[PDB]
Amino acid sequence: SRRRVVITGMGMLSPLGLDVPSSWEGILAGRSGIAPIEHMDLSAYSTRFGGSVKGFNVEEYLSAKEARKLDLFIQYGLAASFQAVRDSGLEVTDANRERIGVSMGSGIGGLTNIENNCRSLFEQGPRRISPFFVPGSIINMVSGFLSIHLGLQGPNYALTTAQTTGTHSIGMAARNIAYGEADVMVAGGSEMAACGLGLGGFGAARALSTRNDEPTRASRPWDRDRDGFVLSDGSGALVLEELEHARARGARIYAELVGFGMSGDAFHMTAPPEDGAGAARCMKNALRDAGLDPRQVDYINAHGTSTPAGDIAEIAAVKSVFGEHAHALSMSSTKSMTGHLLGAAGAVEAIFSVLALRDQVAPPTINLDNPDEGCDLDLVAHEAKPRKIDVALSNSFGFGGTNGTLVFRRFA
Amino acid sequence: SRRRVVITGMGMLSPLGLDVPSSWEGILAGRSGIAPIEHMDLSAYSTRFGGSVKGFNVEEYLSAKEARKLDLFIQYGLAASFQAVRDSGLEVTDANRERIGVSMGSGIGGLTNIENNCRSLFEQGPRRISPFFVPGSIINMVSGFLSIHLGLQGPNYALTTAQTTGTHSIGMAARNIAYGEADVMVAGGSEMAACGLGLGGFGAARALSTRNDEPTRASRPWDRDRDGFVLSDGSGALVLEELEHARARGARIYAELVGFGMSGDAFHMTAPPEDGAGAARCMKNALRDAGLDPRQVDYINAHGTSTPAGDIAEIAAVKSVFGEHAHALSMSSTKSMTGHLLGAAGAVEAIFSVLALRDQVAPPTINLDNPDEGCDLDLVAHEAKPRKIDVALSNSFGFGGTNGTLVFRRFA
Ligand SMILES: CN(C)c1ccc(CNn2cnnc2)cc1
Repeated sequence: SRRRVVITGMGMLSPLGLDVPSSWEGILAGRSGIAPIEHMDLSAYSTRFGGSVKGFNVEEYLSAKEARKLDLFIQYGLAASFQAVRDSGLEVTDANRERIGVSMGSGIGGLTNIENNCRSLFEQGPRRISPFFVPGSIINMVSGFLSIHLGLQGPNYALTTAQTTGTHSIGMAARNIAYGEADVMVAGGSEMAACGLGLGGFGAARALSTRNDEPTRASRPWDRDRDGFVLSDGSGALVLEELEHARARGARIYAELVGFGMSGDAFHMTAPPEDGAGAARCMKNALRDAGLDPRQVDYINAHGTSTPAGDIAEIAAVKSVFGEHAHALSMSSTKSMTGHLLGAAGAVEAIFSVLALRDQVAPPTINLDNPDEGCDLDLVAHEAKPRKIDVALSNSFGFGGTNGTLVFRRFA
Repeated sequence: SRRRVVITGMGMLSPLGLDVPSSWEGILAGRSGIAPIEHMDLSAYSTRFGGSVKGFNVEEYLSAKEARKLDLFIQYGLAASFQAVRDSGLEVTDANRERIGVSMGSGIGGLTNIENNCRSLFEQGPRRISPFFVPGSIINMVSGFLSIHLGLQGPNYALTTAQTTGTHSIGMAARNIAYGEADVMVAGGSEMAACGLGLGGFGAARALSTRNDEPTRASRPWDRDRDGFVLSDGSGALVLEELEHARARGARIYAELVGFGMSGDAFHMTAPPEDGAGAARCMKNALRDAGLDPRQVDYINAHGTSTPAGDIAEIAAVKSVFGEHAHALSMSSTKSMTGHLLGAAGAVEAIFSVLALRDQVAPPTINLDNPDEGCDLDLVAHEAKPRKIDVALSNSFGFGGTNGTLVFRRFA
């Protein structure tokens, strides 16, 4: 019968910092991690800025010899995973290694590496493709390499659900534990899609903000002057652990994961429906899964991408799910500061939701100068709002109409 | 407790045929789908052959215009899925669409699209990248496009566990139904990595057979003269259904899915351990999940890739798990005929395991001319073997040390 799941460790790389506390400091201070991209020449691109990880040192975690073989999305996923495991205080032993697994996902995976090897193939032939092209680029290799380095022999897999990946990865990992398939899971996601094909491909869809001359103001969820999402890189990992297993080893418990919802819109390849019907179905699934009255919800970490249709669909969904209580909860988009980490978005935003519970503060939606028509909820405009938070919800919505909702609450 | 899950619909594209019955007819006749790859300059490559899908007509499924937006791996996944749903006879309605979901995965995803868009980018800059590059290349778009086309509102996701994808996709979809999150799931995988990058990438790791003079003899699992796997394309999809749901509408039930195991080797990025310890834990997990004794297993669809180390690890794992019953069961690699469909391997092999149960016959391992040292099990060399099969296992062991096992049982 279904066991309870708590969060005992967290790890992160974001545009705001090389760990959780540094990133959260930036979140509570309203700081933007968005800047013109320095790592390649984007003068021919319509978008030339994004949320880069600044000053990442892979040699805090791995040999440079092993790092050279791995796409940045794998290096980022391993860094966040290592941080989460260390933060948990868990010791991997012969007695528990079969009960500890990993589900770290990505939306796009090793596009930089695949692009670079495509370059080698086209210009020089197949004999110049890296021997490590496959294991250094495919999405399941965060889970694979983490298992090899720490000796995790539990369920080992990866999700890829576009911008929903980090949320689904955490929810499904919690089900593994809830249903007895594992006692511990390291779960989350990682992304580094800031290569020619990434920026070019989202550019070709006219999905990205083109505010090149004021990049810190580009990400403006629910603002009337928003013009698309900001592309961002990084990773989030959580250690999920069965409650009695956590109690039995004296673990520090940050919060309890009480609810997980999924739904499909079945509407459009890329566009969300204006009424947010699939997001509403997903949130209602999560709240019923958590055994909650919707009025218990205090804080929502929105998907809040800064797209015209996505932002307004989320307002419509929250009003539909929460009715008059929609005016009492606080909802913010931390993508206003971090930009959109795609497959890692749900992983870092799950961490932000847990820290909202720990610190009793709703992070701001920065850049919300002029809320759009019908965007009249408490969206925590400009500045962090200290408040009572017993229940926090984190939403993600992605291409294919794929929705995820996580429900966290304080643990006593 | 837990609901029972049965298979009510199957769909496939393989190197043996454009549907299940054509493919299965090839399998039972010991036919090879392996041939030199056409309409592709493989001059500079060490491997020039594989398992292609022959004569696929996407306009049976999609308009030309909608097909132009999608990588071949997505087309293949959608074709298998549509076939599976048609085969099931299921009627999607407003009363049941929230209970029907999708989990179709891929190991490598849209290499062909990435290749062609790299060519645009490198030759003409980013403004010539297709607007549909991202949604037409990402792995979750088989689930996405299927959910949109058929109006499926249930759990919508995609696994990516390299060569284990199809097995994990089916197993996790079965968990959704068993634990009441859905009544129907479409599950499986698809792959089209026969581009320069796939043949080049695996070739750079010298993972592929280089038997260019005799492509149909290349895939020879457990044969002393094997020299690595054969790269193959296609897709498998199953309709998984809660038993009472299937009986209420008078569905034809092929077989019951009674067990699912997962494990991690935590050993090496690409090679399994010599003793197959992780594959043994995974099979034991799957049998425990099914409440079955190893002695009850009749037929194993091996991973059987024709790699020196992988083939021998599976022999060791089966001797360890099955002890005095290890010789009584039959174990065969259908990869001897199909080649290795990577993320779709476990999907087509689950279908072959179900058909082994329907027709009471172990498919052959062709090309098994000289068993290697210690390969003395009943490997069904050369020709199909009619026999009693109540319980059939299907195993997948992929990069990252990720393992999956499915347990199917005859249904009456
Ligand atoms: C591998 N080949 C030969 C290749 C690589 C990059 C470029 C374009 N960017 N570049 C970098 N260094 N010079 C130009 C052109 C050809």
